[PDB]
Amino acid sequence: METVAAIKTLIQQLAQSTDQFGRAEINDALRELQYSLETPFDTVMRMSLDTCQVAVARIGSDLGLFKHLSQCASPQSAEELADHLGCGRELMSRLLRYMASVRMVQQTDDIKYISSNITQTLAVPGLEAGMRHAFENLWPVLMALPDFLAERKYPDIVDAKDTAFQKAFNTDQDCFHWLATQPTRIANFKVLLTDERTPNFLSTFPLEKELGSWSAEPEKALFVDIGGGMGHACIRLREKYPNQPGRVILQDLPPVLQAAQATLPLSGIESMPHNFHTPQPVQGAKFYFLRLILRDFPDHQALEILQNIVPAMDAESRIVIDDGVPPEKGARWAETGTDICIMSALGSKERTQRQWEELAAKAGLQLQALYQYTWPVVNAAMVFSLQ
Amino acid sequence: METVAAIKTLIQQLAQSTDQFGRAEINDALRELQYSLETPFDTVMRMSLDTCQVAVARIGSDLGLFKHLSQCASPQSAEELADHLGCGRELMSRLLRYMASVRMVQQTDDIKYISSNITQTLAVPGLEAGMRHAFENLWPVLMALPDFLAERKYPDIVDAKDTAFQKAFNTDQDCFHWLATQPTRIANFKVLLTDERTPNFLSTFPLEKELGSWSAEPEKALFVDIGGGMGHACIRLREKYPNQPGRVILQDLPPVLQAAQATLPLSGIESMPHNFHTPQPVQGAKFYFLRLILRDFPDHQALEILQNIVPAMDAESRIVIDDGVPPEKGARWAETGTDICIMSALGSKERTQRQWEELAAKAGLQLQALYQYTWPVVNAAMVFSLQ
Ligand SMILES: Nc1ncnc2c1ncn2[C@@H]1O[C@H](CSCC[C@H](N)C(=O)O)[C@@H](O)[C@H]1O
Ligand SMILES: Nc1ncnc2c1ncn2[C@@H]1O[C@H](CSCC[C@H](N)C(=O)O)[C@@H](O)[C@H]1O
Repeated sequence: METVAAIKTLIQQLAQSTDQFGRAEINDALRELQYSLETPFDTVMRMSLDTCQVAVARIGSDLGLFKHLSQCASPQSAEELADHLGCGRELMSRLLRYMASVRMVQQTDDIKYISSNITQTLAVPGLEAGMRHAFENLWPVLMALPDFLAERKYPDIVDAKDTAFQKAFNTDQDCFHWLATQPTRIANFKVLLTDERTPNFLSTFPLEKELGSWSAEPEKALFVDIGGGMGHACIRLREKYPNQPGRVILQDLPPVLQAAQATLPLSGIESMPHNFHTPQPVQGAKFYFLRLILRDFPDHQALEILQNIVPAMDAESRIVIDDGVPPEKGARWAETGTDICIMSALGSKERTQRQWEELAAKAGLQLQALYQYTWPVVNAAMVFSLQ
Repeated sequence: METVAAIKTLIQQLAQSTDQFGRAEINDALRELQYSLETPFDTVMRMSLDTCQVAVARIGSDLGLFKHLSQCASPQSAEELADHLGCGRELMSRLLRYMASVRMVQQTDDIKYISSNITQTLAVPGLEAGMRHAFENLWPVLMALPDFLAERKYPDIVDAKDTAFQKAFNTDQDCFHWLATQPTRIANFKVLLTDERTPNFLSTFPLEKELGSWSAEPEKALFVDIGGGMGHACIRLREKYPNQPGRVILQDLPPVLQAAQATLPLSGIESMPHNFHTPQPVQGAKFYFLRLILRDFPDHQALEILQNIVPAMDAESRIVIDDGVPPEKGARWAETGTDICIMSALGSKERTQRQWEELAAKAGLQLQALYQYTWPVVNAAMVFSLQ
């Protein structure tokens, strides 16, 4: 139809006219429009069939199809893709036809296949690891959730050792300890840490304003990245503020600190093994940074993590929580869906700004500023001080 | 934003101006636009989180939340819904917040919850049964598909007894025989048959033209509904052509024929137990009707079903296959996703128009006409004759 072509042309022009945050708003609008115009039959057909995307993406990941296709300079038929990757010709054909229908690849007028924007994404190892994480970990969790809540007469999940994860994987350990005994899952989790989300808090964080007259002399610590993974926040800090004095310390576990040495700058950033369930060793640091850490623990354990940092704070010291702050109403699917997943696997929760201040007050902390850096799904850096 | 409000209003006006087929075109365009304007990070987030909808819908079905909410004349807070349904107040709150974000319910400005169009859909027993089927029968099979194809070095699946279904449920039976030994699954499958798809082939089927000078005298059968479920095709046939003489026979298994007696007309439609893997008993009938039947069997078993009907055909007899006919290129997700699901659970396949004629030629049949009645996803009634 000419009308649907006019809609595509029109919405494309509007998307290119705004920024990434305007585009995120448009995508949520297209999603609500789809859900509001589907017939009752289409609704069930949509929920049933969108499950296939994760499973089919995993199949393509196991075959290296997205990586191989991202390096092809010419359209490929189904037969050669099946032969080069070692797959049955008929099986490959049906997979590609499905992928093309959900834009996982692109199909040409002569029934050949090229890469789409989703194909390039699935070839990036950090993002491909996120999709495999969804298939092999959270899917099973999610699938055990409804029968788990029925047997327990629908309780409020508040314990990391009593949630759907235990029934899903037939163990009594929590998700963190159980992961260490699984080598292939640890390997994938390591690749997953190499993906750097963008933008980061430094795009709106007024460092100099929050710094004040704090002095790095003699050799105080400027930035302590507690559970910092590959140290992306540390790296982006030295890049944006290379002249700012003060130590920049990446704290994590020895396994991931060893992996981070490959991509760390030769100087500027210290690697320091630390378990944040234990007292913080660095004293009087300006910023203690927690990005996507406290959302993986229930309120009683997230408080313990904060209670181990408080004894090491000066009056100039600030605890910075970089995490999602969903609104009290009108929350988007990207911040309510994660809330259900971490509840089922970790017994934790997403927290509104109010739930953050209530958790922080129990540690003796007080909110000083809140600097959002994503829209419409809110990721903010919350600056906390003593008193 | 004012911009996203203008898009919603504009597409709503265009949606109400066209028919159901035009709206299906618009929804598919909105989906392609969503997939093409999402950041690489959003793509992974979408596949991860859209999985929750099936799990969350199953939870709401287990609580009767969608049925209860569809009967409320005033907005309900999370606390009152939790108490009436026997659910934890905090657990209910997070569930409603997630449902609201995916339009599974609607949230009000004062944080209360009412029904949406999806809520009414999930309250219809036939559609709720379709969602429960996806959770308990489809989802597991899919979860087992990628590891199944890896162990077998990615073969072409052509056998109903050697697919992901066997690994998913740790049995050696095919899906049909294993289903009979499961009481709760049989009950849900029975409710699933009560949902009537719309429109049906009678919206474009030229009965009088295809009927010709066929005489019902002495007592020939006009319509034989082979595997007809609740007999919806039979009922809509007596309704649209009530004066057309001839017997209208609904054929299925004793379990579902007995369940269909509740909604069958008092007269007009005969119920006849029959197993379509056995020779057809009704002789010289005008139309032998197969709706969504041959889609569930591989080529070797689907042919036997046709080979059992051929011996009962006159020269005037016609076999009518009502099924999906996806195009050779550009197939929509609704007809490629089902192809992957029936491959994984039943070892069968969706068939293009030529693949249908190739299957019918092996039975001695010849395509006479093809009457589409859905767009853009093609469901057609294909009229076959002998020779
Ligand atoms: N007990 C513990 N002590 C210290 N670090 C831990 C820990 N348990 C988990 N972690 C670390 O916490 C990290 C969470 S992933 C978050 C990484 C970083 N905050 C970012 O967003 O870029 C993982 O890298 C993991 O190694
Ligand atoms: N071996 C068999 N013999 C006869 N009917 C069978 C059968 N195996 C399955 N069926 C029936 O075939 C139907 C498939 S779903 C049927 C939907 C219906 N024919 C429609 O037009 O929409 C079920 O009702 C099931 O009971």
